[PDB]
Amino acid sequence: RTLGEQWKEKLNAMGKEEFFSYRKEAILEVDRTEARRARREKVGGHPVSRGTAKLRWLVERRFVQPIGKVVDLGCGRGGWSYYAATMKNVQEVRGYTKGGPGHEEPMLMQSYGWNIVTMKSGVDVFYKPSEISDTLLCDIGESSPSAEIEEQRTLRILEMVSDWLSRGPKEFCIKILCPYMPKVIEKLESLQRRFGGGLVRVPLSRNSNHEMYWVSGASGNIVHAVNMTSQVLIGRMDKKIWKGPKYEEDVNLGSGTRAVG
Ligand SMILES: Nc1ncnc2c1ncn2[C@@H]1O[C@H](CSCC[C@H](N)C(=O)O)[C@@H](O)[C@H]1O
Ligand SMILES: [Cl-]
Ligand SMILES: [Cl-]
Ligand SMILES: [Cl-]
Repeated sequence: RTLGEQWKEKLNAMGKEEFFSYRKEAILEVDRTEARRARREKVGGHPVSRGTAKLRWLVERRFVQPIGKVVDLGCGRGGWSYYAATMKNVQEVRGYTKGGPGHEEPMLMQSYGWNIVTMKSGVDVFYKPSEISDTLLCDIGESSPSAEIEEQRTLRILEMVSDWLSRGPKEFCIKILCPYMPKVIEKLESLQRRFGGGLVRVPLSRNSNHEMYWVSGASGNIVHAVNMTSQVLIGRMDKKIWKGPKYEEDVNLGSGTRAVG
């Protein structure tokens, strides 16, 4: 089996306290306390989720550069959608998410560029015909203790996103739930040859998942990138002393309506 599969099994065998220490070991973490305390209480620029910080991390390093019409698949509360709205060359943001019981509904915010954001709930993207976009974002992937179940879920997401990518967005950022399973690596290699990009591990991701982002501004060997992530994750297991996370300031999303080019 792959190193990721080994990681997965060891993760599944962990105790409660061990698991909770491990998931944040040596990760980058946003101080969400201030943002999430404003949940029960929209112009303060506080992001709706920790997802915003992940997208900033990628954009800040030019792994993706949102432009024109942005489509955000599985937008949830809208962390990525509202971040995209603050990008210089973005003109429109369209978010889709399933919502309903047990799932996130879009949160209407008045952060900067809110006037160009529309998010629609009650949309299962596996039945949604594709549309033209300039930037395609997708953050879909339900975790499972089974790598085989995650593999199938990941292949289904990849089949679905291929339709959107064939519409010509040059900028994209797609969550790969289970990048380490053989069938997923195979599909990624064909899609990389077809659409470009590469896989990046965002250090804000918890050690409890192996998610990697397929992004347009990356390049290089997928197998190697996945393997190095597996080894780093396994390397953080069973430490003698837990050092904990490293903290960074949350994203500032500003306020009010925006002009677009
Ligand atoms: N088949 C499907 N169709 C539409 N949305 C789905 C879906 N399966 C899962 N989702 C949604 O996809 C979301 C992924 S989490 C999205 C986080 C977002 N990037 C942010 O920054 O806030 C979840 O809210 C989940 O409800
Ligand atoms: Cl899924
Ligand atoms: Cl702000
Ligand atoms: Cl403006």
